[PDB]
Amino acid sequence: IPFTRWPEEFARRYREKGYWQDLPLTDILTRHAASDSIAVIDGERQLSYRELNQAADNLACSLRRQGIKPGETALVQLGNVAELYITFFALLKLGVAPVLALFSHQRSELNAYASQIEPALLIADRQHALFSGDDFLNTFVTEHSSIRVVQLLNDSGEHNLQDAINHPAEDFTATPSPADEVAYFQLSGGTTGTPKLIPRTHNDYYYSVRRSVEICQFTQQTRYLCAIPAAHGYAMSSPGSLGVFLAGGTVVLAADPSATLCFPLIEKHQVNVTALVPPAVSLWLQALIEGESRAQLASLKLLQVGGARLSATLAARIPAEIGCQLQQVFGMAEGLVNYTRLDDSAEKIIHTQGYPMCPDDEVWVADAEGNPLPQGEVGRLMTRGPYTFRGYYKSPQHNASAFDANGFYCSGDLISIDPEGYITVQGREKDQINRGGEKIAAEEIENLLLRHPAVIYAALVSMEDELMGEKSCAYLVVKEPLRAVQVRRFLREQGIAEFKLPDRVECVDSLPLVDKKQLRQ
Ligand SMILES: N#Cc1cccc(C(=O)NS(=O)(=O)OC[C@H]2O[C@@H](n3cnc4c(N)ncnc43)[C@H](O)[C@@H]2O)c1
Repeated sequence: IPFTRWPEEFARRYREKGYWQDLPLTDILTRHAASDSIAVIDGERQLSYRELNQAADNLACSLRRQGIKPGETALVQLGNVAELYITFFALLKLGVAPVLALFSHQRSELNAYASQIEPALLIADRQHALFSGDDFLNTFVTEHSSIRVVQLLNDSGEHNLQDAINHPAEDFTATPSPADEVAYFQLSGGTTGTPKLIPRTHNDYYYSVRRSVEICQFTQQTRYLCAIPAAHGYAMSSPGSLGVFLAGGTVVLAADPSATLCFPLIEKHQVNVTALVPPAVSLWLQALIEGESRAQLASLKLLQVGGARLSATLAARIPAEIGCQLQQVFGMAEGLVNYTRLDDSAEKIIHTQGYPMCPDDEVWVADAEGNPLPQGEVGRLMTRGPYTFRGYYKSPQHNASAFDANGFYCSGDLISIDPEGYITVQGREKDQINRGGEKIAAEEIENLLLRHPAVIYAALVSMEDELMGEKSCAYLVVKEPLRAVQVRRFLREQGIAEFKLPDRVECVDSLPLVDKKQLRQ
């Protein structure tokens, strides 16, 4: 599986400092293989570590019997269900590298992922609108003929994922890829018209999980609510569910971040940490204002907020109105995660996005032509380190743009750094809408819009929104009358996730040639 390696002097240093341990990610689970403490709670279901590891082995073995092999790829689409984790570990034990699509993703996104990775295996959920029947499956499996095996959650037919999980593995031995090779693919936010995949090696991903565990002080006492989409990296690894498993704690799954679902799960299971994006935080606080008892949240000790910038106003209200500590998390799937620390001053927790997890994360701020700027100045985030990738999968053209000559990645973010060394996020250069933490590549949607018979020119831009931070607005130059609902129905036909439909559509008599900077004025 081809990916961009670190230069040999970097690998060598990162091993010498102990960052790269050359253990597979399977070891996060197998170190607890003999434990009957609870690893996952999913509704009424409670899975121990012993059971979780046995389930992954059963699934792996079963897939192996069906002919799936090490070095192959898989496409997986599961939401906040225990079978996400079983599946992730089963594929790791086989040496098969998955993309974990979010439940919300639709035809265009799944098609794009499958086209790039040519998966031998598809795992999905009949609860998803695409997979309740067999029509789409038929089309999908025809247009991506690399697929040999299909397993489905909530199926009772011959493709029942549960039959595999429940089938005791006879004589199974795990064959994870080497630790310095690819374990799985993460998804980028998106800055371009086609999705970009981020190869993650065992060494590099395990380090980001293990170091996050130290910073967040997770142990067997950790009871972690995973309520945002579980397969996103913030939920998975910062420290996320994998950090919880590493530390032997418990992950409580919720279908979404609503107060209605989560206030009860927090009280019931005595959750002590969770992870939110800013709007979820406002909604929780407003739920408390509307009368939910604050006592349902007593057990909560740490709340992480990330994905988009938390305002200081909103941040301050957390210890006050909820009574736990805040941790700001400013991370990206490409690598680099900055944390405020548990012993930081209130000033740093409230006003900054923290600093890098690793002492050898190298972060500098560039001006427009690639030159360093002194501290305090606002500029482009440039970075490299032991868990930051060196290239998107099979994307030479785009890789040429995304990295400088020395291997620094440019995250498309504008930042400034404190005298004390802390990062504040000040704006953005990449052509991307951050809608309450979820990422929308404007060019992707603009390309889809131009496919409309009536649309001559298309621009997608973010607009301030109090709750969501940013909402999306499509500016169109049209041949003919065109209402928002027509655009939205059309896009939905193309098959994209709901969160990517424009919140707002305006037909305009003209647009500048599209010069978005000028449009903002
Ligand atoms: N592995 C991982 C991980 C951990 C926490 C958050 C994220 C994340 O949001 N990743 S992303 O791949 O969906 O996109 C990252 C982009 O989110 C933005 N971001 C993210 N956290 C902030 C922030 N705290 N303030 C302001 N902008 C932010 C920033 O633009 C960054 O480049 C990923």
